[PDB]
Amino acid sequence: SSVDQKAISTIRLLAVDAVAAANSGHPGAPLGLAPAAHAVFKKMRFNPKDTKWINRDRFVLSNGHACALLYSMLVLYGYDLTVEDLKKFRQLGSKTPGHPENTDVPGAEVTTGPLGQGICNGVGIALAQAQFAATYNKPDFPISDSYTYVFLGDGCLMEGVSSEASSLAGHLQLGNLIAFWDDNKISIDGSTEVAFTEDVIARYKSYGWHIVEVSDADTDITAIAAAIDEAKKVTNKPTLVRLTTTIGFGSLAQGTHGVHGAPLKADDIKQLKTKWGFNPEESFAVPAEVTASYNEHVAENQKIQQQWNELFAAYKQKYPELGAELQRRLDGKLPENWDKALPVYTPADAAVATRKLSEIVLSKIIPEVPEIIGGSADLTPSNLTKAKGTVDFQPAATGLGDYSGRYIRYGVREHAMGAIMNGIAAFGANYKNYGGTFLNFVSYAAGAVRLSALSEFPITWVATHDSIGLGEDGPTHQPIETLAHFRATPNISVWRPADGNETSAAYKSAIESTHTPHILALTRQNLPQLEGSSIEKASKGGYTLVQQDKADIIIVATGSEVSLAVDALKVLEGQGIKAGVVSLPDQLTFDKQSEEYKLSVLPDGVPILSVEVMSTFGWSKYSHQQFGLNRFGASGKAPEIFKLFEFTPEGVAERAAKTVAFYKGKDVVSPLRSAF
Amino acid sequence: SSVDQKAISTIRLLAVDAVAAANSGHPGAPLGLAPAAHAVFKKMRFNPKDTKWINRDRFVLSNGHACALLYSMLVLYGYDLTVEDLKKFRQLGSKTPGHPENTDVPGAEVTTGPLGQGICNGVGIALAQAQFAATYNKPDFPISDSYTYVFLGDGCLMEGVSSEASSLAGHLQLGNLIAFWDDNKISIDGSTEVAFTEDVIARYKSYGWHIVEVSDADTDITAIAAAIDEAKKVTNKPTLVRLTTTIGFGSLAQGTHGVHGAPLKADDIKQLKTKWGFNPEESFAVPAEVTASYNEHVAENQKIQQQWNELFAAYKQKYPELGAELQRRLDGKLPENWDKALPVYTPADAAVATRKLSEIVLSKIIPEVPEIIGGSADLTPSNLTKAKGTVDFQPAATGLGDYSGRYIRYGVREHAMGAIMNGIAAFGANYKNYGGTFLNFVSYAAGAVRLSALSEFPITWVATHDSIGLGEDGPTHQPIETLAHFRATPNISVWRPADGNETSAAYKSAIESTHTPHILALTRQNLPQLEGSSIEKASKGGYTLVQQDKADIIIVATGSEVSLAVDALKVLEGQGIKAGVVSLPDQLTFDKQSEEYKLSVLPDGVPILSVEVMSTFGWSKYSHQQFGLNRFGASGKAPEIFKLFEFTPEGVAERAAKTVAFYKGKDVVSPLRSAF
Ligand SMILES: Cc1ncc(C[n+]2csc(CCOP(=O)(O)OP(=O)(O)O)c2C)c(N)n1
Ligand SMILES: Cc1ncc(C[n+]2csc(CCOP(=O)(O)OP(=O)(O)O)c2C)c(N)n1
Ligand SMILES: [Ca+2]
Ligand SMILES: [Ca+2]
Repeated sequence: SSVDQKAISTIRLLAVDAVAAANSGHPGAPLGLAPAAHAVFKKMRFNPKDTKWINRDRFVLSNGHACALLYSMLVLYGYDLTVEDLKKFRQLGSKTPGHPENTDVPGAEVTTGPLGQGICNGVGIALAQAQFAATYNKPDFPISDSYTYVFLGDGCLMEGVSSEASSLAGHLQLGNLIAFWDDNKISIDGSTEVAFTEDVIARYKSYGWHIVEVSDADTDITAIAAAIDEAKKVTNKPTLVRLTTTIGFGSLAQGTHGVHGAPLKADDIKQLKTKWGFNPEESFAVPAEVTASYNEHVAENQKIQQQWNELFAAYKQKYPELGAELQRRLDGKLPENWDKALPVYTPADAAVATRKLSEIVLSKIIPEVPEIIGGSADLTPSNLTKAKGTVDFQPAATGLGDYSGRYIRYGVREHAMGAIMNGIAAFGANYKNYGGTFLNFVSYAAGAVRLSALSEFPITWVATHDSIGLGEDGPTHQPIETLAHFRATPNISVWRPADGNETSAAYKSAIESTHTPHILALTRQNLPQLEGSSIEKASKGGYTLVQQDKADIIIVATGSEVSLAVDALKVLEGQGIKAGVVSLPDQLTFDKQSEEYKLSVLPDGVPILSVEVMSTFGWSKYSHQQFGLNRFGASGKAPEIFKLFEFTPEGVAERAAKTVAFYKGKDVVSPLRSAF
Repeated sequence: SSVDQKAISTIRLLAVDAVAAANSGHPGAPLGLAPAAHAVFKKMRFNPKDTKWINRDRFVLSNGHACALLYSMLVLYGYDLTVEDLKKFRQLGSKTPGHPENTDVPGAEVTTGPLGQGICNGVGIALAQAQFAATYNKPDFPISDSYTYVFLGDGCLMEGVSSEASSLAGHLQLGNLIAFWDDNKISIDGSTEVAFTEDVIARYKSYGWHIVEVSDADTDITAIAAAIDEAKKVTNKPTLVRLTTTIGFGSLAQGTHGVHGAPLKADDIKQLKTKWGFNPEESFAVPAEVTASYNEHVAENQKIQQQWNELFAAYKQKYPELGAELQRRLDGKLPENWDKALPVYTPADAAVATRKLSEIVLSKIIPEVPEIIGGSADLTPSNLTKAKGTVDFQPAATGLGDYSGRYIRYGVREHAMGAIMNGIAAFGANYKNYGGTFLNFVSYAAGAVRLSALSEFPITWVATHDSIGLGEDGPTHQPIETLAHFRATPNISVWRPADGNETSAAYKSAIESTHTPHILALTRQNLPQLEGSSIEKASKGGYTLVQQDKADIIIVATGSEVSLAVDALKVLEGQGIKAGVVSLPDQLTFDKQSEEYKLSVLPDGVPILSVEVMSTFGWSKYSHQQFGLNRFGASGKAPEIFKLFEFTPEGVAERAAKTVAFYKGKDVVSPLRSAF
């Protein structure tokens, strides 16, 4: 019956009432975690009226099904979310969707719900904060000193992605990361004894985390606050706080799987209210004393931000160049004319693999754009992702790098790399971050990649060894389905550049992006510089490489197959067939061009054949016939594999000639046309 | 200079010479692991002339890049792989591909190369062995008593999938699993100090594994053998053997990342040979004393198998029913007329969600087909994957199940579930095993799913909550790209049944499969029983549901959209448009039908519109126009989401009418036609 106790009851009952109104959602974890949420938010620095303050503490709800809890906190603190929004929990079009979405929910830093992601996002927010602080802080100028608080449950701890990120976070000594495990011994299938009997705490010690255990987290907010204070004293380890809770605390059904994921019974809600001093006839109650208490904390936080703004002004006076850089980044702007650093090629230049062209781009743009950081999942000398002369992001205590470093050694951890990249993007400050692996193993990170798209984060995958062109490693390494998968996902730019100019256009798009993740599919093998390519034309996503006003056929291709199409054009000329060539380095960018531009590239009245050594899925958007690879690859020298599958100038020409013959006497309209 | 030492040198030099001949591949781990490989194979029971002996010990090379080591062992032991095959390492069409493939390589139990998979496959082989032994062994009849030996490296230990499987294997007390960590402190990016500093051994203890450490695994084969003996005494824990090795042992470049993944220099190979007593001018040497020693072990193993065959004959006399069941399973045959247990429905029956129809199928077929086992990734009460009256697969010591159980509690571990299923299939004995999750989270397991397809394993995903039809959980849970991804992968049957009869056909296909993995996309929401459906017709993958000889349009649909198409047909009739309906429950099965059958379903001369509330990718194989969902979903009541996106009878009818109008005056041929 203190104000703190009343606040905790208010949180619990708002969450339960939201689930009740929707007749859908998850009351168990909100009931169990309300004390911890109250305690953590009271320690956090944040401004509900400025969700982007760069020195705010960040909170991540990794157990995203518990979002009625998050929404209740945001409402109580006066974010741009109200009780009326809570009444619309899980209703079409509301600001309170069934799992939190950063695009829709003020105060949701990331999109969670798919288990394991949020803790990894928290690792990335903390990684970014450490890099940012190392870049900008000066004596008497703690520009960045914020913490990252993460709630997670048993499901997050079972998902392998969280193990990857936790191993890495311990290695990186990320002392401003404080995670809280909802140790409630229940998941959907019942007791954790049925599937999850590991010693979690011993595992986290093995990663180099600090541990604090709170044995009565249903009530002991003093101990939760003390655990935070303890964690802040351990500056060289991330901390895991074990919150031993009862799922559904207070419910008649507390401590059971039934309270995880379905609305409580009406009589249960009544007894909750009466036990805690609330009116069982009232829903969505917000006692004004709770509002007052929370408003006091907001007002204090706003005074902290006000002082930070003055610190920043003084920083700009003392450190004019760093201050201007920081201001530009907080405004969301890249350096003026940064793109003049992009390499440009001519057809007289030598053939180069697009992985090597990518290395060259990075080596030119990293010195010009400080907000670029990135790494590789143990493939640095293969993906070619590190610029010479940069230092790795490591704790200085290791001697292996510094937090001011710009290159991240992710280890063999693609999925966590993907989710950490999302967290780096979520930090803000214009970070443009990237992660390298082989294209076929981007698939290990599909859970996170999809969330990059849904969350609208401008992350970049440097995805080398894109096809059978990699050769001898064979079919376990050779993508077939991978581009189709990601192209079929909304809001993913999938660049497959053919040459030096196209590779620079791909990076221009990836770095300028503010709302769209990028995958750059890059070759092991050398490709020629194309006659007709440029950054300008490739920036349109698709363009006419070879214009033929009397074309019998247009060949549309990507990447390594554009040069193949150009060679096929010459074979076809000897057969009396005139071809044009279209290069389609990014289907999403192309799709976003005007209808008239797109029709200038893929006109009516001419058959169009696509060529790409991967799945034919998607290609009918742009072509009448498709020459692709819809079977697994082979282990051998790459030129021999191309010959086996007839991806040769003669093989393409044969299929082009068959396409011309198939449409003889038919009326052909652009693949871009549709009935609706 | 003992025969054992000569054998180890022979293995090392065969592997190095294979890499040298290919001028491609990985010599480092083979050099470091040859002592351990020698020691392990000397302890293993196997018949090179009968790779399918059901009581063999299994070996898995999880660090599949080290396959020159595996191939050398198989050659030396007289599997159907020769020195001439080793000379063709990594060459197109050879039996020695750059990573091991179970379909191509005699003695390769699984396909490895993508890191982390093999250890999880080993967990599944061991899980299957325990279940099999619990089912069949009797006093004096140890029908199954075999071990599972796995080699893995640092990369496997960094991949989250291995953490998932190792947590689960420890929980399951899988004492016949013995894994060996190649602790060589090197990965591609250099020292493990840069990214992988966790206390691996402490982590494995936290999972409940037993540990043996071999501090000089470059030479101490006595200690490696003793570690195996020790592991066999610990019957209630899987064991991790830490093999401290030097990568590239013996090379001038030993202990460096450069020896991981590129051929050795010719002068290095010369000094290796002279140091070990071999002729530096000779490649692919096989000393006859090594062959003799290995042949002695093979002969002993063959006598063990001979005795096992007599044990099996005596078992059939004493336990005639179990013996006949075991024989049938070893012959690869399902029970005669098992499919008479499949439920059959009529259009007079009530509407049912396909997840519930799936539960009903499983409840009928599990009692009839003992080789069906399966589980869920913490979604048992949502996926509806457990048959009432079955017991969980657990060690009896827990009180929670028994190894004779048939239902696996995977926990929140989709990726490991996928790779464990591959291992269960790889065990053999006709296991037909399944794993449940929400369709959108099958994507977490993409690495393993792709390997199910490449490995030709008949595993089944019970993938419920397939679309926006799930409603309130919202876009983080609602598949868009997922079916396109898996349909674009070679050799995946992706069933999306519309009703009770189609769900039974999907299971008939999944259980009869011997070479093709299945994904069953199942609904949360109720669907009507269709007029015109049957197991017989749905077994063709695609069929004419509503035949209209004067059709103006055919609507092709799957799953929940078939009923929508039927309702749209009625709207269209009021607009003067006659439609037919095709149901396409599995595109792969359909594609495999005769050309004439397929054309009877998708004829020339009529526009075809597809309807499926997911990506339109792939659908142009079967339709002229596509009505799909190419954006993320929404959080709300499912009927309201369908209305928002116009997946209504009127919305489908409008697009069908526009399709008819678009093709007025045009000649239309089947989407099945192509130019080549
Ligand atoms: C990757 C992924 N797999 C499966 C699910 C389905 N799901 C949601 S919550 C949940 C389990 C909840 O377990 P826990 O994290 O312990 O939550 P608590 O029940 O204690 O609230 C599951 C399996 C999911 N959301 N994400
Ligand atoms: C999922 C996946 N990601 C990345 C790779 C690329 N790759 C192959 S071997 C290897 C690293 C080798 O490290 P380790 O397992 O320690 O092998 P060792 O160098 O000691 O032989 C990597 C990253 C892969 N094969 N699979
Ligand atoms: Ca829990
Ligand atoms: Ca290693």
